[PDB]
Amino acid sequence: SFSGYLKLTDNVYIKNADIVEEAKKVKPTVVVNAANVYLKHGGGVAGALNKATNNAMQVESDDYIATNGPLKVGGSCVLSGHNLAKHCLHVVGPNVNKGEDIQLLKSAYENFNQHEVLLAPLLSAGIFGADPIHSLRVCVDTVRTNVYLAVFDKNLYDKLVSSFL
Repeated sequence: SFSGYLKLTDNVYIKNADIVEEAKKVKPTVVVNAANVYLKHGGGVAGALNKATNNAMQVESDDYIATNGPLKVGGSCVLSGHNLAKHCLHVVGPNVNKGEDIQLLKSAYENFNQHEVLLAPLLSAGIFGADPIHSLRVCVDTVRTNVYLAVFDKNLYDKLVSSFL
């Protein structure tokens, strides 16, 4: 199971790790993807998770979008976890670089409450443009289920832990 995590709260854990490497090691029930409404896994966590599945996640996502249309910002969908997890919960946090409403970050994290345990990135952080310190704050104030956060960037991991209230 999950190892080397620092406990932030009763249910939120954090580790400086590559989420793809964590997923291959643990093979959790749910790995969260930092998705966009079109499930186009181009960069950041999405591009990295997709590449680890040999593009199977993108082929599956294209079929999902053809059948159901795009997701909403703040929404999610459960698809296969392929070689990384039992399932992948594709969650759409607001992308500030696309002018999306940062207020939707709480709705995005609420999707985690439908799963007892998850391996996840900080939503809307990285290329999504939001402040990761604010994303961690929304995470601990919204998620009630067991969330194991993987933070790729070492300097950011240290800043998140050191500034955690």
